[PDB]
Amino acid sequence: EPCVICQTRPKNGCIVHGRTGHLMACYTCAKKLKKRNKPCPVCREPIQMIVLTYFS
Amino acid sequence: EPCVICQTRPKNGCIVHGRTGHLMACYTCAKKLKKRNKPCPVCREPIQMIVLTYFS
Ligand SMILES: [Zn+2]
Ligand SMILES: [Zn+2]
Ligand SMILES: [Zn+2]
Ligand SMILES: [Zn+2]
Repeated sequence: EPCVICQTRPKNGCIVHGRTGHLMACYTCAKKLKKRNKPCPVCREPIQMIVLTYFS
Repeated sequence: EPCVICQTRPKNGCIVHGRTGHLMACYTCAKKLKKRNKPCPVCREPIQMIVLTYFS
C-alpha cells in the first residue's frame, strides 16, 4: 500500500531514530517532516535521517 | 516474505549506505554482515549502519 500521507508514492522513506526506523511514508513526505523538525509520526522520536529504502 | 538469508525473521534489517538502504535481510543477519566487514549483498556498497525497520 502507498505512503499513508500522500497515498501516491510507495512506502520508501524510512524515518530513522537511533537504531530503529519507521517505514510508513515515502521519501518525499518523510523528508518534509524532517525539514519541518517534526518527530516520527508513529512513535514521536526526533528524526535523525530519512533513508530511501528499496525492498530488494 | 522473510529474510532471504535465514528465511525465519522479517525483512527488518535495513542496510544503510549514504541516503539509501537495501532491505532484504533481518536485523540479526544484516548485523552479522556489518560486524564481518561485508558490503551490501545487493549493491556492494560499504554498510554504514543497520536500522531495525518497522513496516507500518
Ligand atoms: Zn508520501
Ligand atoms: Zn518512529
Ligand atoms: Zn535473517
Ligand atoms: Zn545496498
